[PDB]
Order: sequence, then structure tokens, then C-alpha cells
Amino acid sequence: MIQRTPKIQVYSRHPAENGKSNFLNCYVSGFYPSDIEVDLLKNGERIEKVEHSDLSFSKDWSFYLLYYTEFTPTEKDEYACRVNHVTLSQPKIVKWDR
Repeated sequence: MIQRTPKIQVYSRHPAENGKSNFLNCYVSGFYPSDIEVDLLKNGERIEKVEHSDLSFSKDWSFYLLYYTEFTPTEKDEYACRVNHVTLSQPKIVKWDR
């Protein structure tokens, strides 16, 4: 089948400041086909408030879209992008760094 393994990148809009509302961002790109599943994990858990760009597609990048959610950071918390895609054996988990 025609296929392209997604690039995943996780990050926030504005750099980290531990009591101020920010957004958490998972940018998934370069994938084909375009059946994809992306979840943001707040401490191995499943932020049920999560939105995404419309899904776009370019002759060069192929398929790409962004998932974000609002989130006042902390030293405790750890945040992650789970991505599943046909190209990937098991789902990839990408942890929000800084």
C-alpha cells in the first residue's frame, strides 16, 4: 500500500511558565495514508478536551494536522502525545519536553 510514516512533534504555544494557561500541541505530519489517531496524555491519561486543526494535505508533506489543548503546566505533571498509524507497529508515545 502507498504509505508514509508520520513525523510527531509535541510543544506548547508559549514557552513554559508554571501557573499560566498555555496550550499543548501535537503536530503530526508527513503521514499516509491518513487514517491516524492522536491522543494527548495528561499523566497516562486521556484529555477529553482536545481539538485539532482541519486535516490538510500537500503534494510534498502529504497529510498533516495539529492537536491542541489548554493546560497550566507544573513540575509534577507530564504530558504526552500518543499517535497511532498503520505505518507504526505499536502506537508512538511522545512526551512533552521543554
